[PDB]
Amino acid sequence: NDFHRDTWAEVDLDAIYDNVENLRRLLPDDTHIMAVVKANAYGHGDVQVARTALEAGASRLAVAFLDEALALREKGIEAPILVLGASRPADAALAAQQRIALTVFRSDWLEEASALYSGPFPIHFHLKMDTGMGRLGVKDEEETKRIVALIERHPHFVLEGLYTHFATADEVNTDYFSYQYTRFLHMLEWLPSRPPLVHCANSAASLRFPDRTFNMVRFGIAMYGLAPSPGIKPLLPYPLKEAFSLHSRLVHVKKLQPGEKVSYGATYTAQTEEWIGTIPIGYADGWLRRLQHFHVLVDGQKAPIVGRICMDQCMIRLPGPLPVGTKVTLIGRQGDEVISIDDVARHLETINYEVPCTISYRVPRIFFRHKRIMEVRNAI
Amino acid sequence: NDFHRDTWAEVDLDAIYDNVENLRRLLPDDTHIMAVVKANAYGHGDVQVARTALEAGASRLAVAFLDEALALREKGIEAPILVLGASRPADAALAAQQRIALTVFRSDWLEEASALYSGPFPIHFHLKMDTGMGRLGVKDEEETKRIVALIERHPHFVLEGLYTHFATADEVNTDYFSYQYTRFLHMLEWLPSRPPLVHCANSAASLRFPDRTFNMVRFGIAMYGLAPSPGIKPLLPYPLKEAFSLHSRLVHVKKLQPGEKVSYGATYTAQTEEWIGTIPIGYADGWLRRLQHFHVLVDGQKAPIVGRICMDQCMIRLPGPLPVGTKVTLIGRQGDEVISIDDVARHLETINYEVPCTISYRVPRIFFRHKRIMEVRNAIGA
Repeated sequence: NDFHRDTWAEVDLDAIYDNVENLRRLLPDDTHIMAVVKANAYGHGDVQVARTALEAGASRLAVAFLDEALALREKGIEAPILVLGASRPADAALAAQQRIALTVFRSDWLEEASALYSGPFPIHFHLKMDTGMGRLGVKDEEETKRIVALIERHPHFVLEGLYTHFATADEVNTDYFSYQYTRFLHMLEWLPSRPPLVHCANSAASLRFPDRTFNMVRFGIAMYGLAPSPGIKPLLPYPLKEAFSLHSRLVHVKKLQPGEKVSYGATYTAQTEEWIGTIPIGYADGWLRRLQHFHVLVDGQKAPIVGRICMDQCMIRLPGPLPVGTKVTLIGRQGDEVISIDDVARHLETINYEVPCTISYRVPRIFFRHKRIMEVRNAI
Repeated sequence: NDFHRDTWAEVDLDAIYDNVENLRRLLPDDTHIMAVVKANAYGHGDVQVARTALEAGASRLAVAFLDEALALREKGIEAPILVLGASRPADAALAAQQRIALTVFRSDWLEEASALYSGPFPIHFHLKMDTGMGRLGVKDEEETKRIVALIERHPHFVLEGLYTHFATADEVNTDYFSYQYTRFLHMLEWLPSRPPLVHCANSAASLRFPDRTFNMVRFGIAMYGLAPSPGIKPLLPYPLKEAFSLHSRLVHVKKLQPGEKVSYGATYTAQTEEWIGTIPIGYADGWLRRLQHFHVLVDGQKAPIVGRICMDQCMIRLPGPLPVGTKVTLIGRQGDEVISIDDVARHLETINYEVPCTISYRVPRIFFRHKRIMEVRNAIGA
């Protein structure tokens, strides 16, 4: 595809391939990698990342809810897909026909799915167990047994796996982590027979403790080259390559005189003879209003966003009079300088996870693999 | 169309018809309404709002950049569309074939476009004037006259319009509004002749000074029923009807015992026996992490979000054991209680404009017209 505005994101699939193949090296031959590709693969592109990760050593994929999995299937992915979240009992027949595995955590769910679905496809279920996260999961013994029993009893229901999720695996202090690991090991005994896929680890516990991950790792944020926390960074076994960058170009350049105002509410006043540039990105692109005092890169230099950020545009104070068409990097490298996603997150007072997720549908993704432009994805 | 997670946004298109029709009543009949549906009609659905607005009295449409205008053509809109922002000179040809008017503000763009285009279709240009916003637009007489000449010389370039935009039209104090209006009046005398469409007003300027709008208004945020700012809410001529609401359903319910922790970084700890509900909506849905100390409505009552927000789900403290499948309203009414976009905006410390825009592609839109469902639009749909 192609696009008709000079704002785009670039996704480096070679960086995603290396982050996966290095864990494939660091893990046991027995142990599968489930690449987590929810939320349009954290804002990087679901198909493009799912494909790259399966080439690199992942055998399975994971999504957040059923529409994200049906979308991967429609685009030609035929690899296994687990929905990590919840679904409707009434949609278990769709999941089955499309070979999507479902998370289960409540007995009344199954009771209901059983009435509604008679066959002929099998449906593979993963039992989530709540250890100390408080989000989804079974917590008591007789609720586990009732699920196992409702699955055992139905001809087309299969328990392929079971799992938990750690609240504090990114935290230096492993004390809630070892409470959750112990609680899990104990809950695994409520089950007759240990199922074929037992998994517990997100990117953090799988790069910190790769042996105490059983036979499947779910690998998320670190695939994208982003650390789980600041605290976990000098504890990780290999370097992560960063996959996402964001670029734009100057579309107007003007010399402002003193006392001249810029943007909504006229909250910026020019004090000297300043060159101001307009770039075609704003908050509907996910470049949120709170980035008003932040530095982008223009011609190797940091340059401040001056005045309020608009829906589709914002302004920067230029080093001097640059030509229209000059590339501005908002996330990425411009020679000598770098802005990382971690930098953007610092200013928005979030975690890195939130940032590529918020760069919207409006922003094209240009994909690079084997150091060459592979593909353009423009959503509108 | 269909969706398979119990999180959806509803857009009431009757509200959008009323907000636009009320403006057609308010404005002089010789003054046209340009409805601006940029950013997927401010997160509400571009072609659905565009079709409704053109029914209530709008005649033109405005968008931010060319892909948004071309996407409206593909979905069957034949009305005039103006691209308010910048475009590539190379694309002048496509814009002209698809009858999209363009904003122009620099002569080097036109120098470059004369060279790449030579009919047969006309390209309608709207010259942008910077009178005090500092974004796009001419600021000089030599450059205004150069653009006009380069337009006059090519047989296929047409100046259909002329505009400016206000930085503080939504402030109670009109002092900067007045400098900018007076500066537009002076800047208009730099042109040999007046083109057919002179426009300046946004929602705030047109709701406040209907008589000072010349012959076209560019109506945005007030179409969706959101006030331009809270300062001018008492100054507004007719009531505005909010079109957007956001909803979810409980997918998990459980009681905690005293001392158990909830979510990432295990921030929250229950202190009595409490019922915790999980909803399938998180920050990749635009329900951003900073809303962690906010609340949602469950069964007519306010209930807090408990712990950190996750990518695709968050937890809330419930009043007691509620059923799984209970509707939760994040933005909208439940009984006597209401949560508005201005509430969310205040907690997020932003303007209301930024909130529907950030509710992402992931969240389905269900459209209502004549109090019944008209269509579902799931962007990651089949």
